Amino acid sequence: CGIVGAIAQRDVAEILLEGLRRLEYRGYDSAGLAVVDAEGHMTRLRRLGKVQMLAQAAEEHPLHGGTGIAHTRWATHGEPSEVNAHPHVSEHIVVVHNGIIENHEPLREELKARGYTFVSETDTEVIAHLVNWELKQGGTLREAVLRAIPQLRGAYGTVIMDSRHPDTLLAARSGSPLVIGLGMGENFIASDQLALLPVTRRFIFLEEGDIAEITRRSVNIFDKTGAEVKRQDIESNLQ
Amino acid sequence: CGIVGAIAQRDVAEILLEGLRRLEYRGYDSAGLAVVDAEGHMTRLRRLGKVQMLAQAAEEHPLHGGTGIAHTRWATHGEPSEVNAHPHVSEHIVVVHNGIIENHEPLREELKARGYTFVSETDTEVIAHLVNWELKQGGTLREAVLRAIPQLRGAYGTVIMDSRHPDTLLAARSGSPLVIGLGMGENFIASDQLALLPVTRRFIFLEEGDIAEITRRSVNIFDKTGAEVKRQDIESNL
Ligand SMILES: N[C@@H](CCC(=O)NO)C(=O)O
Ligand SMILES: N[C@@H](CCC(=O)NO)C(=O)O
Ligand code: NA
Ligand code: NA
Repeated sequence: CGIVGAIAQRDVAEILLEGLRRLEYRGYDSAGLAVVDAEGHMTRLRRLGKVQMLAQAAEEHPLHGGTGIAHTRWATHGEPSEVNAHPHVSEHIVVVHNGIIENHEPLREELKARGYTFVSETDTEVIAHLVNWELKQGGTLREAVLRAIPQLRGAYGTVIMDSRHPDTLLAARSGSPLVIGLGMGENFIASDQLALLPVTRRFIFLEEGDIAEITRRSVNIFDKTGAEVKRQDIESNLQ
Repeated sequence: CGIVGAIAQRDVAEILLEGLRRLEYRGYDSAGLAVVDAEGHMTRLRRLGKVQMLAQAAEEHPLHGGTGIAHTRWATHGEPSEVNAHPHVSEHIVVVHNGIIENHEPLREELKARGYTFVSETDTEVIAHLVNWELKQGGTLREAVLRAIPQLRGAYGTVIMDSRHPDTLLAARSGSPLVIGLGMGENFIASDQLALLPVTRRFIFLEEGDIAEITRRSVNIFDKTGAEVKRQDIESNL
């Protein structure tokens, strides 16, 4: 339901939690976040329940790290439970996802043959394992995600990270909104500009089919053929 | 002329440089910045000339540190020169200043008599040595500033840091504008909100006579008798 992600020099957990607070009004059954520090140490915290519960859990875990993604979930596939909450993982691959992967069944079956254990009942978990799978075939996270995305069917928005290389976030808009917020030496992404207003007012709205590679210093957006596309940033007048 | 300051977890040099760029339209002859990392290592860079010259020098010096102050100067006391540019230092005390300290002469002699060496011809440098002096007498940087400000006469604003304790900036508004920018786990200060728009839109204007102690997580504002005052934060997108 709500996605927020950030890639910064400063710790981003508090920014992710504030963004999720801003996305609650939409409604949801659970929420989670994962942050990775510069050494690739990932901390993931999820809760069945409200962001406030997640925030209270985070208070006893000071999550350090400048790369992170967070999500509030309105369950479609798999009952609300902590196991099914996002972020989902596949070793170092961590994903948050809005929407539905229509063809999750056949995909889940392939990945099971490839030796992947599904721990959740979500369609989402297929994204994580599949990117893990593609990445094993060689190349950067961007290249792996360019191969993964066309295999996915449905109306979805996803942000992916590799905890081993916390310097890049990949995001793909494919039926669900995502917008990039531009910072000074940091960048953010959310499913709604409203989440990011406390830290930036300058946005790039991704378009349908866009895949964005986001680092602290650059945003590069591509279509599914790997062609670079140019998207304009705009200043938001909202408060 | 322009002051920008920041206290953050992330490196702030680029934010300071961009704030100075946003203050150039006012005019100036020199500019400088100082940043301190968590271990109290201070890097100070100043240039006679344009902010671009400073930004170019900074690119060969990548300045690390989450606490910093920066300034564009329009010379009033002491000709434009790198020596007279701010920030000025007195060992670990680092200062930027807008305005004029009208009683700088009596204070300079007083601090010379007290053993300080003035390297610059500015009135500004007296602030740095005066705070350093008061701090020697004991107490926190806020307490020292509280004692120092009443000794100064003039229309001025200043932001002060102690590289030994990079977790706090002190600012005093005494006839020249200063505004605090509120961030998330970081805070900023500038002589003009225009400087800070890239990083925040929420501001607290300091009022005349206010002394603010700013950390990454809190802003505490006091008057000269040391009473805590409450100032309202405003959202302001220009
Ligand atoms: N299908 C995924 C995501 C549902 C969601 O939150 N959409 O906004 C799930 O059930 O977890
Ligand atoms: N009097 C100080 C600061 C002058 C000023 O405000 N310039 O804009 C000096 O001469 O350095
Ligand atoms: Na789609
Ligand atoms: Na004054």
